Amino acid sequence: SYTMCSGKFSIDKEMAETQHGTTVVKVKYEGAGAPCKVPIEIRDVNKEKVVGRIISSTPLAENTNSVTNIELEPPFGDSYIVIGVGNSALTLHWFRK
Amino acid sequence: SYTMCSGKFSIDKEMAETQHGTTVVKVKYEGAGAPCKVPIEIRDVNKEKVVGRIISSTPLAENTNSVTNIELEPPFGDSYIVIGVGNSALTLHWFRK
Repeated sequence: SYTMCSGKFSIDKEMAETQHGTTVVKVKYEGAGAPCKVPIEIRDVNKEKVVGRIISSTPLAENTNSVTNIELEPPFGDSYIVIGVGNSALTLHWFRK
Repeated sequence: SYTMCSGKFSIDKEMAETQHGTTVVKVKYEGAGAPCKVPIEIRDVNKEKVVGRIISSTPLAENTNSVTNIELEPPFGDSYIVIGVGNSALTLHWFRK
């Protein structure tokens, strides 16, 4: 249906907590082959994948220069959010008490 | 850790059944940014993501042109293995009697 985006993402709005438990971040897609899927991995303190943690519906870069809203529910402890692929990828961090 | 590849993959040796209950494939990475983790998704007949079926510990492409070996446990029935990102990602069908 869609494959995962090859290209670069930049941060459009800095990650912030919502009124509910949640975290939101906005990214802008700079690459090609859109529409395509935003690659998102959430990892724990060890290097491990955490599933089921993504609130936003199946998240997509519609176009080059489109903007995607990603809402997550980070797990307890330290977590890292990896957006995109390659050297270009953005690696984010969150702490939940 | 390493990020997922961004580059193109080709098929070094097509997927084949094992003596045990698995298949194996070799893919060659023609992209840059290695070392990088081979992006692998296993999907079902409904094209839905199926989890827990990658046998090999997280497959890597060490270098450009490096060849790789992936051992997977395909679901019974029709399944689809998507390797890589973007327009250039390989899509593979397997059928398990």
